[PDB]
Amino acid sequence: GMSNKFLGTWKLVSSENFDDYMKALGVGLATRKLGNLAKGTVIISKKGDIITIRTESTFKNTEISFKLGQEFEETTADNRKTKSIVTLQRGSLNQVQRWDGKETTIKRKLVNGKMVAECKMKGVVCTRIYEKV
Repeated sequence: GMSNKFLGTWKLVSSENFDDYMKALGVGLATRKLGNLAKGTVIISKKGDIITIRTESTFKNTEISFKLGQEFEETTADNRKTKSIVTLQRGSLNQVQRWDGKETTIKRKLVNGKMVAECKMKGVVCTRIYEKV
């Protein structure tokens, strides 16, 4: 199952190439501007076999709840209506979102106490690093 080490509140401490990632996703000018300032907190929790990932910012709060390997509908912060699945692969918590024949992945791994989120769309790679607080 998902390591309990993922559970808790995570503070963004580092972000590379998030703007290009949003642009590759088709995010508009205004949401990019707000997104690059947002510096969100991510809260991962579980109730039974339902995992919840909540992202909080002064701009926008969103959350998803899911069971591993079971596809679910998601309306993303940037208003994509996606089909999403979260899987577990070698201890990495891996999310895929599909919409309009496109796909993006968000991979979350633990690295010396930090949570590292690698987000890929086409050939664009965003890395966001979080510390547990």
